Amino acid sequence: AQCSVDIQGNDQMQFNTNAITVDKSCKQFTVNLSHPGNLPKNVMGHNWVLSTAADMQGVVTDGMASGLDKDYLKPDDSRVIAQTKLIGSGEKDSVTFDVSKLKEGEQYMFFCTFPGHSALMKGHLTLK
Amino acid sequence: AQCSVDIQGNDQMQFNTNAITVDKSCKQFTVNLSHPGNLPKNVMGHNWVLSTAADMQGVVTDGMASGLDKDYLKPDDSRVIAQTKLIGSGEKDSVTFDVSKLKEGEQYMFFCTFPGHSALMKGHLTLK
Ligand SMILES: [Cu+2]
Ligand SMILES: [Cu+2]
Repeated sequence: AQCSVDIQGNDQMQFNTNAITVDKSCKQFTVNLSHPGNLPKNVMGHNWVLSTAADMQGVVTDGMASGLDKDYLKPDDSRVIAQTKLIGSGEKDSVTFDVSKLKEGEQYMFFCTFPGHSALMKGHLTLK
Repeated sequence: AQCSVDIQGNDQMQFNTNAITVDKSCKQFTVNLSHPGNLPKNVMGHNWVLSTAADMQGVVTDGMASGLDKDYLKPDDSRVIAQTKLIGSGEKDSVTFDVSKLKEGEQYMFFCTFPGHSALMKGHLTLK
């Protein structure tokens, strides 16, 4: 099986995919995020964050108010299933999470929580 | 004479200036906003909005809740000294306001109210 995905967030404020399917046969799933652009974190930072679709907007909004030093995420936010750190040009980061934290039937979203980025940098995740 | 400024908002969520000076010998001041770049206003819209620094955060927050169809600005907002409409790539808008609206002993800020954008898209405007 394939229990991981490789994703890029670039200088044009885009992810290079908008759809991830997590095989039910996986015990854990891994996201490897990279930044092939030239701009630094404080002006084009990207992270990869996972939540219910219903929870995305709250997570995005409290993330902005938490600020850059908190990688634009509410500390210990109950809504966040999994997250990478915030990265800039030429950096990379991975995160692994337990597939047990998901629920067949629920709708999940992945997104970047850098202010304004989720209007473009978002997509759907679902178990297969 | 010079009582105007040309401002851009681009696809990287930046204004091309973060400080605007008004000459006190102007009766009126005009801002010409443009959007170079190719993303449309529903994912990268920009406006130019002016308030006291103390009121910016309330204008921005009420703006997000007003939504896209109201240019992310609360209708009849007494806190707003001047505003453009929300524009996308290839579009333009201008706004003119009375310099008499800028008072003694107040500090003013300009910003975009599209969700998240004011984190980078903000600046100071001063009368001298
Ligand atoms: Cu981002
Ligand atoms: Cu904007």
